[PDB]
Amino acid sequence: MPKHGKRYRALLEKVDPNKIYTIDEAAHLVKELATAKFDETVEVHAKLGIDPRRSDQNVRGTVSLPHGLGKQVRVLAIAKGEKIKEAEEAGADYVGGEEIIQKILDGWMDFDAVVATPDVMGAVGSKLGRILGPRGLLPNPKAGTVGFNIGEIIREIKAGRIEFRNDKTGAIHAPVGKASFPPEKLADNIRAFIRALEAHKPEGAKGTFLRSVYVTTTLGPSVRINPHS
RNA sequence: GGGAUGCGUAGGAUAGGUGGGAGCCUGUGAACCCCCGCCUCCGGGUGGGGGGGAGGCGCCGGUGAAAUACCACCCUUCCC
Ligand SMILES: OC[C@H]1O[C@@](CO)(O[C@H]2O[C@H](CO)[C@@H](O)[C@H](O)[C@H]2O)[C@@H](O)[C@@H]1O
Repeated sequence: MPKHGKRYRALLEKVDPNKIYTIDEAAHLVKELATAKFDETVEVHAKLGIDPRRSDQNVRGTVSLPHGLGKQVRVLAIAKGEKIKEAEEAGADYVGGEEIIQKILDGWMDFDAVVATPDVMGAVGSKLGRILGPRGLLPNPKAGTVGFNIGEIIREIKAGRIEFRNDKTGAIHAPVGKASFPPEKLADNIRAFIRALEAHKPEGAKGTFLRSVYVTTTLGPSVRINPHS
């Protein structure tokens, strides 16, 4: 009946809204802000000094988190020839060709990432572009999700190679681990995401790039942080 | 500083963006009834209050370009 439940209201008292925390402080506090009945994902949020309306100020990139995402990633790989066996033995959850394209086309969605070899991307683009596109699941050499080293790509994605892309309002968000992680490992992951983010600052972007940065848990409150700590 | 606002069509119906998400809320009072302010696309929405006394919400499915609880950073148009 209030705006929040007693669980959440108990967490809110544990943060200081006026304080900008160091990354090390946030990394250590995060265990206290995670009281859901599952292992909560830790998230980093940044309000960016860009104009999201212009293409040359988009922020899009990937980063390999030093200590991963802390969760299984079901990877569907679309390949042909010897690469099918490569994808299989590299541990992709699903490996198919023409027929798996068909299956996705009819609304099968039970996977977390899609990767593909180049020599199948023609078909994947035309047929699946419409259905994976507006969900960001379409494989693409930009995101490291397309290549003939399909084995290596599957292992990199299982190891928590994330993509990040600002939203139309000028904010950006990413998962960076689990609240059960050791704090130093969380800190490593946070700093790595911030590092990758800053490396994608647009040349013509005006003013401070990271206008604000926050760390939070899946169902908990947030703490504002100093990205340069 | 504080508080509102977000509805083509289809779809429970009022779906602003993205990210997180498989759980969330509830005798620390669910459903439901009633009163008031605000907002309204006139469907309802939202905030508070008076009662009530045990169940709600999400997920899956379905519709859809997008799916919904809960949580985070934001944006639009406004008010005190
Ligand atoms: O998106 C697939 C993956 O995400 C989860 C939550 O982590 O489900 C989310 O995405 C679904 C696909 O649209 C939504 O329907 C669902 O409501 C949302 O939580 C997982 O359940 C799923 O494996």
